[PDB]
Amino acid sequence: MIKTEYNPKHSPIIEIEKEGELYKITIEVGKEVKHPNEPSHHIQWVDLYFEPEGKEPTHIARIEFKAHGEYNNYTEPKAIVYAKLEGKGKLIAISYCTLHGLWKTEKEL
Amino acid sequence: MIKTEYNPKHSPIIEIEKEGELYKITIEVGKEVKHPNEPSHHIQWVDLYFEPEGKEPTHIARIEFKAHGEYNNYTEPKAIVYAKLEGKGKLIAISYCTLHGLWKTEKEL
Amino acid sequence: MIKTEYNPKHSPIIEIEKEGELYKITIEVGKEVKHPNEPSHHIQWVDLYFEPEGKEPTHIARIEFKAHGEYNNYTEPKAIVYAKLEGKGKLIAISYCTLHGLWKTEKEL
Amino acid sequence: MIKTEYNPKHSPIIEIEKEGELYKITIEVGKEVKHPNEPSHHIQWVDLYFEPEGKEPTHIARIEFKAHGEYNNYTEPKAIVYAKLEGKGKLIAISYCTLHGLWKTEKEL
Ligand SMILES: [Fe+3]
Ligand SMILES: [Fe+3]
Ligand SMILES: [Fe+3]
Ligand SMILES: [Fe+3]
Repeated sequence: MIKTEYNPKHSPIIEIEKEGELYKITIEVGKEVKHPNEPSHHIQWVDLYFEPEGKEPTHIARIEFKAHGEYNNYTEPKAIVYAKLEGKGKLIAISYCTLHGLWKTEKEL
Repeated sequence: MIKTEYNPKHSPIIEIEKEGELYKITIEVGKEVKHPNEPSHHIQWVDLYFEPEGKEPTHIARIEFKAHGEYNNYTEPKAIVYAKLEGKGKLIAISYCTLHGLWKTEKEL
Repeated sequence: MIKTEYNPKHSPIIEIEKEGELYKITIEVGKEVKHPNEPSHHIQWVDLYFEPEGKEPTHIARIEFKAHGEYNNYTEPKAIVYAKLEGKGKLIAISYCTLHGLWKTEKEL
Repeated sequence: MIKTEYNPKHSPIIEIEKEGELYKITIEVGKEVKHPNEPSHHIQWVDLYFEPEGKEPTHIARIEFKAHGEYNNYTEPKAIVYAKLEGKGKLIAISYCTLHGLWKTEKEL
């Protein structure tokens, strides 16, 4: 169901920067190879989870990329969110393409 | 229903930076006075629209801030999204607080 | 921004049924005249609020209708949700069409 | 990450009814044993996918249960959605509890 193998067009790449108490978490799908952004083929959303070591995954953010050509407006599948996270663990990003399903990426915090 | 009056704790502040073809759009609620982030009182989400002059508002992004204390994890009400926007108009941010309703901010593009 | 006038194709019609402690709340967009459900033109979501008399609007449900032709699958803009609501007030439904903007309907509880 | 084992409190139970061209799809979490609905412990959302045999999973609906005590209002983790689905396959429901992670249920169409 969820594809874990890396894919330049579909894999949601996670970058982590610690700014004081906040984690600055960048998620981008198609960073190096641009994914199409068309009404019938686009990256629709990304979910961000934090799974602290020894605990359940906690939903951190849900980002919907809503524009795909309406009046020539396009939302690129890239977002920056901010969270206070306690302890060590791994971030989990899940993204959805309207034709090619779901893709997952994990990155150690 | 929607409050348009400015409020330091609840108004979603919009910042715009043009990066190539993309508008880099930062939205933060409680920028100068931090809003509480508690299970029973928090900023839950922000909707971002672009209304080109003379046209209908186009939904650009929907961001849900999902963590509000679960395992001491907190999602800050701040997000950066990226969009291709055609023509002139105004951006519209709508944010929701679980106790004080909905708040709107407009910014000319 | 939000259109309040009734429209057979876009207005989210609210029906309310009381079942014990629960309100069974049906929302349908395009009840009498079906709205197109196409990649470039469809009803994307509906938000349901409850505004008790003299209080702030409380967000009750958010429903995203996600399929609009992918592999000939279509999500109809109709949903039934269930809530316990305290006191008297009105339900408020807001729906979004990817071409014709936002539409609002109110119904007294 | 996703829990597939049956659990009376957390598993999103799927029911399917064919009404003309439409599948009437009911999803309820905590059907036989009620799950807590509290600010710090509640069922937040359910995602519904359709995976036609030999194809990728198509996102059908996303339902957020938004009220968990705000002004004594509670959204129950139960929703009914409607979709036109082509061919045979299986429905996939994924639900999220703010403390006990993600839970999955599949049902043959
Ligand atoms: Fe794709
Ligand atoms: Fe507030
Ligand atoms: Fe329309
Ligand atoms: Fe639980």
